[PDB]
Amino acid sequence: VGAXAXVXWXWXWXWX
Amino acid sequence: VGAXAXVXWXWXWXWX
Repeated sequence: VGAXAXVXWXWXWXWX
Repeated sequence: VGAXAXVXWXWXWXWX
């Protein structure tokens, strides 16, 4: 949960 | 996977 790759802000799922 | 809370760099599991 956070920034980077996975879920959150950044890349992957959630907000880009 | 990344920075923030969860697994990676930052808080939670992995590297602090």
